[PDB]
Amino acid sequence: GMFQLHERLAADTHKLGESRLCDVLLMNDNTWPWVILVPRVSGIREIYELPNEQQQRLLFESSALSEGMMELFGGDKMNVAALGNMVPQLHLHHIVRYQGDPAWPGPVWGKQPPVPYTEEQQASVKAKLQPLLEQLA
Amino acid sequence: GMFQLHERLAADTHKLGESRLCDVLLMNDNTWPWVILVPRVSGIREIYELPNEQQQRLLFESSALSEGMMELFGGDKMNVAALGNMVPQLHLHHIVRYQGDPAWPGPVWGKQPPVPYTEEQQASVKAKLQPLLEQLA
Ligand SMILES: [Ca+2]
Ligand SMILES: [Ca+2]
Ligand SMILES: [Ca+2]
Repeated sequence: GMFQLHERLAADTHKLGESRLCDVLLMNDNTWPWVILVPRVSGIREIYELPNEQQQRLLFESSALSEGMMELFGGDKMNVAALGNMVPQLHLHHIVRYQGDPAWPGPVWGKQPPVPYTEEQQASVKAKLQPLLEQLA
Repeated sequence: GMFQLHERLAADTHKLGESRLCDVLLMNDNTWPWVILVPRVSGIREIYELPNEQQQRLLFESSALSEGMMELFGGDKMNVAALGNMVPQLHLHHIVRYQGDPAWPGPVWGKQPPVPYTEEQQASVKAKLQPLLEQLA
């Protein structure tokens, strides 16, 4: 069917760009570098519900994004997850972690309130990510 | 090099068996149905560090495991993640969620100390998972 980004994902993110398969979204919490891939395929709840070739494309994009974010943000560890307990539209979290970050070594989700990006922080991180995003096209 | 299961993973789990690529581990917490895939390749921290063909095999196994667990445990939603902030050996979590389960709708990690399976509970869940384990060969 006709893919439409879920309203909660739209509300919680800024759009960074588009890969071949996915919308590339910045989670609007500047506490951690946090990018979401949303495959533009209607009605998908789980990775396994994608056709095999689209699973493999998502993997290619996710692995390329993760490795690139690690270098770009000088991270200590990646966290990658598909959760979706309250948003049924499949989306894949990519979060750069640091031994010095506020949640370490636990998970980030629900640790503390989000801090929205300022205009200049949003533009800076979008710009920083464009080379990597172009790799995903 | 010579793969060796990380001591913390060994301590926290019961080994169900092996897939083509991985150790298939039961997380030793009966609070949620939770199985961990550990690729049997030394020195890997992140999915993207595997050779592409092992990344694709891990994906296949993860998707087969997840879809199978959903039907076997009558789940509402899967949660799949590679975190590894404490344990550097790549391992991929697969947790069956139900509406209203413990910690719902948040993620499970760090929300309760584990409750070990008793001998009899371990035998039950092992028997329940055996067909699906075999599908990962
Ligand atoms: Ca938005
Ligand atoms: Ca292919
Ligand atoms: Ca063990």
